[PDB]
Formats: sequence, C-alpha cells, structure tokens
Amino acid sequence: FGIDMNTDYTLEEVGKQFDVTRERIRQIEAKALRKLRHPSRSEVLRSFLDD
DNA sequence: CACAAATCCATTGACAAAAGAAGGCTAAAAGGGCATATCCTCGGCCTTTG
Repeated sequence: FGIDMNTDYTLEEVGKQFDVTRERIRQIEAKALRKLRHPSRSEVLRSFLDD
C-alpha cells in the first residue's frame, strides 16, 4: 500500500527488496492482512468502517 | 540429552486479468464559396403646387 511513501510499490519491485519473485511477497501480504483481519486486533479499524 | 514427522519459506508453471497502446472508424467541429439589388419613424429638405 502507499503508507508513508509516495507509492504504491508493485509486487516485483517489493520482492526485489525481499528477493522474492512476487509470489512469496503476495503470500506475506496475505498473511499480514489475515493477521490484522482478527478481532481484538482490529476493533478500532472496524470502527473506522462506515456503514 | 539423542533420532524422524509437522510446518513456515521461498521458487515454477500456468495463467487470468488489468493496463495500456495502437489502428480504425465515425460524428463532430471547423472552414469555404456563394455574383440582381436593397422596414418603420421622424424630421430636414427641397419640388410642386397654387
């Protein structure tokens, strides 16, 4: 994502700095998103949702 | 404190899609040519008319 930097880096350019061919980098993004998906870790972020 | 099964880590292959990138096609927007000559009021202004 683009937090605290002017991008928006993409998977190949990300995995360059981690030496992954973008597949493990996809997996790592997915794992972090799943971890933050948990309640008791994202109740505030839930409140930020508007609906 | 010694040996094998359980499981986070990283690549391969295949590949579906998103992103452009062009090529083509219209419709839309711009440009060009046209060849008889020339309303109503008001008021000066002058022809005619008596």
